[PDB]
Amino acid sequence: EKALDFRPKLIICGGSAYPRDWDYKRFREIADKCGALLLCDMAHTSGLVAAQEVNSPFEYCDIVTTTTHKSLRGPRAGMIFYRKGPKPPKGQPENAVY
Amino acid sequence: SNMDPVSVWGNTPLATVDPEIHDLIEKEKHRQCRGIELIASENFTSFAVIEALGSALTNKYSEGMPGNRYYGGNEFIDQIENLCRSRALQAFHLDAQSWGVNVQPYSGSPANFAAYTAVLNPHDRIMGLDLPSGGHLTHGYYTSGGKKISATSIYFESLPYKVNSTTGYIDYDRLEEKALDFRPKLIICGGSAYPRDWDYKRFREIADKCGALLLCDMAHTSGLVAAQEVNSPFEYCDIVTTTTHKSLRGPRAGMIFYRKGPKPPQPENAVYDFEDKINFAVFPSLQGGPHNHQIGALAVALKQAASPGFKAYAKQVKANAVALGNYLMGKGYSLVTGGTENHLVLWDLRPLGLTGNKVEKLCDLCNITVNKNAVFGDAPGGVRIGAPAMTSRGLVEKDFEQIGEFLHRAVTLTLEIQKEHGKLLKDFNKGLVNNKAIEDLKADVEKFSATFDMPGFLVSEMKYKD
Amino acid sequence: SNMDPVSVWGNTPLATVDPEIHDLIEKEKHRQCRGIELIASENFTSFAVIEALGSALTNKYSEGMPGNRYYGGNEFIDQIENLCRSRALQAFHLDAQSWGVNVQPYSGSPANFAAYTAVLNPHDRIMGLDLPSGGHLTHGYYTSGGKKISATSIYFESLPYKVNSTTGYIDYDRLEEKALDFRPKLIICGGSAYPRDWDYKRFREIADKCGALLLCDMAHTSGLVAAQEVNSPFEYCDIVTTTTHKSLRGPRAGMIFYRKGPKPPQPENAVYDFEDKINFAVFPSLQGGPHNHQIGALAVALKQAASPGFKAYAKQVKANAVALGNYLMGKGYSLVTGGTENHLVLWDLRPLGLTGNKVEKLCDLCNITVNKNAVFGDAPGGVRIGAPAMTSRGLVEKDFEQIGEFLHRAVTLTLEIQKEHGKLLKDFNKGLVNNKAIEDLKADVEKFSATFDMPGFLVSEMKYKD
Amino acid sequence: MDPVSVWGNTPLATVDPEIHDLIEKEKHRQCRGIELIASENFTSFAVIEALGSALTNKYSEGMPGNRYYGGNEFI
Ligand SMILES: Cc1ncc(COP(=O)(O)O)c(CNCC(=O)O)c1O
Ligand SMILES: Cc1ncc(COP(=O)(O)O)c(CNCC(=O)O)c1O
Repeated sequence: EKALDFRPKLIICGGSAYPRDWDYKRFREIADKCGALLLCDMAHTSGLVAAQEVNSPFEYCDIVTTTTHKSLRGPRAGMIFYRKGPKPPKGQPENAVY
Repeated sequence: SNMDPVSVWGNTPLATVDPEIHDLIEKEKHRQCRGIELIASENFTSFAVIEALGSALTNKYSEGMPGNRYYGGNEFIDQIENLCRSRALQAFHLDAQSWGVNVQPYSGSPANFAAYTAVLNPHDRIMGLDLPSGGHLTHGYYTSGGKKISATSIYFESLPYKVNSTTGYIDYDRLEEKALDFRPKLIICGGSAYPRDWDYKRFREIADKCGALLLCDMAHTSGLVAAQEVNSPFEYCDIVTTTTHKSLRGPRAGMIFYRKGPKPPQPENAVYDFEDKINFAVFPSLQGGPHNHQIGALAVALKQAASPGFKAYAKQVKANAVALGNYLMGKGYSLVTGGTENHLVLWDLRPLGLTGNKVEKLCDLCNITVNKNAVFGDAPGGVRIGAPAMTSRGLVEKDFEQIGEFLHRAVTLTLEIQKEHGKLLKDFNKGLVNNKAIEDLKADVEKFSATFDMPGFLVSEMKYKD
Repeated sequence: SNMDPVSVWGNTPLATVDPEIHDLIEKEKHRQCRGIELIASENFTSFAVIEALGSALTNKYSEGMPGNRYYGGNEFIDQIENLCRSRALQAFHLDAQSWGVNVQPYSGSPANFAAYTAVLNPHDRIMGLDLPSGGHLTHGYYTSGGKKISATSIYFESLPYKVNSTTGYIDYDRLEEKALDFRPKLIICGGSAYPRDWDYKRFREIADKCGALLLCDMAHTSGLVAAQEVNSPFEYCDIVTTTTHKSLRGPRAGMIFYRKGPKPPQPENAVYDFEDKINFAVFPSLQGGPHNHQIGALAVALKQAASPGFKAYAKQVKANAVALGNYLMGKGYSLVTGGTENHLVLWDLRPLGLTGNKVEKLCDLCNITVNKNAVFGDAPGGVRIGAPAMTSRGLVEKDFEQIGEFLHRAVTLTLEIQKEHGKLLKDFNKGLVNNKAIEDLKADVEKFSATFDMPGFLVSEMKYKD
Repeated sequence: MDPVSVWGNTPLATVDPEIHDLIEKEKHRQCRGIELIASENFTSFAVIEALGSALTNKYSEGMPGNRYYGGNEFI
């Protein structure tokens, strides 16, 4: 409801103190309905994501950002993952690419 | 090789200088007294207003405020503007120690945008009534696709609030919740197709809780406000904007009212700082020279609005809208909120399976002018209908019931044409060509309208009398 | 308890409805024909324009474009607007396949701001002529202290360009250098106190080199442009805005011209995309309903401007400005650029040790209306003087030399009063009370002005004939 | 759901033309004939207005002051 009212260009999912997994499919559904990009900040659960122990944001998000020093157990740094190549089928022109 | 003499180019009447524009105006004068004018933002103003509007006042440049002008020749312009300002305050029963007014806005949309410029920075947050809920373009409008339509939404960050989906009244609780989330610097109240009064007290409570300025755009009901026939926004709002041509029955112009003096209990004995910001926003920020013929005509309209006849006019407008609304409901038509507390009715046509487009088109052909209008959760689904213009021609309740019957016939015809030719506009249009029933209704409308008086010009002197 | 009858409130003349505003207008009509009106942005328009301005056209709401309106009743409004648009194109000798025009702007400042809204995003960069170099507020203005005054500088990022400090002409080379540094999306040309013609060809070269749109605001000289008496901005500019009340001699209104069709050699057969953006910026982005009485009056003014008499008027305006300028220089007065190529002269008073404030004040008291005006490297140091208004009353070169002599007497008096009472305004004012010489000059001015004809009303019918 | 006014505030003549017609015919029978039934009378319009009124919407079991539930201030 707030997304359809506010019309964000970008919806962020992921958090710092949320003890449950995320329904990225529903986030994708909401983002598609309102016309937004969808970004996951998986900083906290990046290690669990890499180990395939929580839902993967990559299946539904356009961009995935993370730190490297929390559950990923690396140095202090950041990474930005982004989709490349042809866009999946969507009022979208054929041959559309990321 | 020589200039035309002043008498040839400058003193000759319009009928001779420009027969083609003179003819077109006479045709428009005839259209105005031979149809039923139900556009809720229209009115028929007085001859005295039109005489001041069309006067030498158009020749004078006078940038600035009276007493603080950028150049001279303003001895009389200053008195006319000072008179307009003082009559504005009197017509709305305002103490000059508590309220000031700027009467230079060219129209209502410039008035609103100058108010925003005065008290907001670019990209500051604003909320106003959503357009499908009865709000106005200048209160903010962007599409589902994110296209920013209103300049309000281009230069500020707007978020609409809506009516309650069950009742059609403002949803005050959802507005409070949204204002606390969004944190607007400015909340706008008033609208263009809302048929109920406003709880300005509750708007002030929401604005105080979230830290917002509160502005009312009373353009549509300004005449009812001046006559004290609806709630007064001045009791609770920091700023009040308005047009002057709708229910106020004046020229096309705008005004900005603003509070002065002590603020309610912030530092002690803190005072409002609107006056200088608002005057400066109008000039030199946004406008150039005032349109002094509009200001003089507006001063006339504000004198007329302060009269006992105008108080009776405003009562009659309300009574006419109610009488028309009740007539339509009696025929099984659906009104938004099931009635009206002001000058308009909002007629939801979706229960009939009709669009606003078809009903507006069909009785435009019968000389009945309404406007298709969005309705909640909408190809507009309704039509908006106003009483101010026909009330100004002298009509009363039973005349507005006859207007109800003409509308009942028109929508009956619309249903028949849609049933026989189809719902696509291309197909629906087939039923509009050489339709005896349309011609019949148009003839009935024109005979009805011709019986009434007409302000602003003499029907006895007009070129097209047939 | 009853409404006033339509004849009482709605058909009674202004003289009876509002004697106080009627009296003030008659006094302003008298001031207009008993003084010397040298405000360069003023004119005296025709009775035919005033009759259309003051007409039933004020009653019609018509949001949208003709043929694409939001509601009905617009059969005749559409023809009047379509006629206005076509006459606008004809008066400026424009091919309709290459140029379109929007005639709804309320005034020149709304016209400019709508043009910016059409083609720029918020905070896009703009350059226009600096105010002390003769530019206009709407072209951008912020103070030394950084305060953003113009709405152009509030909502966009403006940077001024200046005249050459030696010659007073536009410094085209420094503008090119600045445009390449600042990289504006929009460069504005035209101004309000620049006394020379514009090299639009060079502006197009600078705009092409830096990638900018090019817009001319021809408000002041529009009438000279239509008469082909100055360079045409249309040869080189993407967009042309204007007011219609200054040298064009029309109502107070604005217009936006824009290119259509193929662009000059970018993709092949690429075309201009201004029309839809400009129409949409005017409505629904910024304005509400058009002021249809202004549009009809403007259509009249555009017919009059297309006449051989108007071409002769525009020549005479130029000849009158030159004759006045030459008279003043002969008395040892300093003009900016040492002359004029258009309708105004800019008189630099600093060599005399005088301010614009004193000279404007003193001959306002003698019924001579000028405006103090900033001059390069400035308490404005000069006065601006225009020929359009008095030329419209029929004056020719030797009448403008008499006007020169009245100004020579006024500035002589100003010097004497400043010498005898002092330079501080408080002290200078002491010499303005019961000054026989001022009274004498005022009497001479009034006898001079009373001999000339007056457009727009009949001096034979006015209330104050003495 | 219909809009309230469409079903709830429209007149009998259009909601139910057959019943409206039958009542109109019975009103006509009542004043074109000689009604000599000793147990019949013609009551007043004032009585009929109170009879067809919002009072029909109120349940008020029990007695004034001694009711089974609330809302009976005016009943
Ligand atoms: C060049 C120019 N452009 C636009 C405007 C604005 O016109 P409006 O007042 O209609 O908004 C002016 C007014 N200039 C007034 C003067 O120079 O005296 C102007 O000089
Ligand atoms: C509430 C409101 N505010 C401002 C305006 C703008 O007025 P101008 O056209 O003078 O700019 C309108 C116009 N509303 C037109 C209508 O509802 O039909 C309005 O309805």
